[PDB]
Amino acid sequence: QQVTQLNPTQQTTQSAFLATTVITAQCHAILNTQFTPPTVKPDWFDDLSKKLDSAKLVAKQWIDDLGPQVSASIPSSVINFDATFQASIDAIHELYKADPTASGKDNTTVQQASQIMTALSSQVSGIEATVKGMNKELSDWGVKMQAAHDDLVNGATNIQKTIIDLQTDIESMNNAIDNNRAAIEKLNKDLVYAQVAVGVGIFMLVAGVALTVATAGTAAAVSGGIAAVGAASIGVTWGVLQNQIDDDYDSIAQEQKQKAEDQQQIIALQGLSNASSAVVSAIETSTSVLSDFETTWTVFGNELDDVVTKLNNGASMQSIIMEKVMSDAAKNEWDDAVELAKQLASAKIAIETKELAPAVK
Repeated sequence: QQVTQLNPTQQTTQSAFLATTVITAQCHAILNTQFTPPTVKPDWFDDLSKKLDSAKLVAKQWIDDLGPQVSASIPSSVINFDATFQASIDAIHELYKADPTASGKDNTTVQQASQIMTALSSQVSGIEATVKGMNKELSDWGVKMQAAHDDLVNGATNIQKTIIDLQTDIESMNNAIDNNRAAIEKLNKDLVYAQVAVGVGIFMLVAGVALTVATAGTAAAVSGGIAAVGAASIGVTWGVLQNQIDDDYDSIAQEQKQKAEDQQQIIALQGLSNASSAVVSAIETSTSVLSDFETTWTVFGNELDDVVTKLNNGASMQSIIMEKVMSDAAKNEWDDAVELAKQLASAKIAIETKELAPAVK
């Protein structure tokens, strides 16, 4: 008993699409990261806030501009190829039916089949180049995000050096943050690499997580951001997220209550870069699965080129009809991949946002 596994083309399409969806979710988590000055605003506050603003700026470039383009391009590459693929395979099968044993470069059936496959391979190479280009746009955006993340991390680290006597409290806080980062990363990565069709009902849960007693918008408050993508068929819930933050942060909540509120804020400052560390991780996953998706097209084009080479070397149409790219199994797999791509392209991704706080005990 296993839910029918995704075929290879379905798999790379869905994983690449979902990974880019995780980037979007983590960009929303950056937008839900916040902190409020203490009653007496320290001299470092404005410049650190500027670094958070810079990370938010880059996050919005993805949400508003690049993200919708990259995410749509993945299923569209499959969908928009279908018409010429169907017409080409149908034309080859008619050529074969009319003369199944036709062979030789001088044979008109061979010449027409070869031209059909050559044109199809050219189209595949164009799609391959589009996917490669989308990975480049992602990479260039990721360089900007990484720079904003690094400066926010460095800025918080520098402020944390300046308040002596809190270095043990800071290490405790950071250990809890690291544990929570890994748990949320796993929720998202398990979805990206799911081997079952995700279907229509994709959603993202985005939260600010209180890292101080002071709640969002009150003096000296800090909220880190987290986000998780889910789907109705496969699962993350608000209760899962709450239970995870309670497990990772419960002791830290008790430690923070022992400190003055301005100190609590300083102890929590690495939390400002939680969400951007999650984005950086999501970029790494997306780059890898987008390369896998590019490879799907490279392999496809090489299979088409191999049939052209065989025809050029005198193979009969009957010999070609037995090649994998010409098989009914391959055609049904392609049809299933088109159906899944249409589902992903039409999916309306719901977003739910909440401000959470770890439970004390």
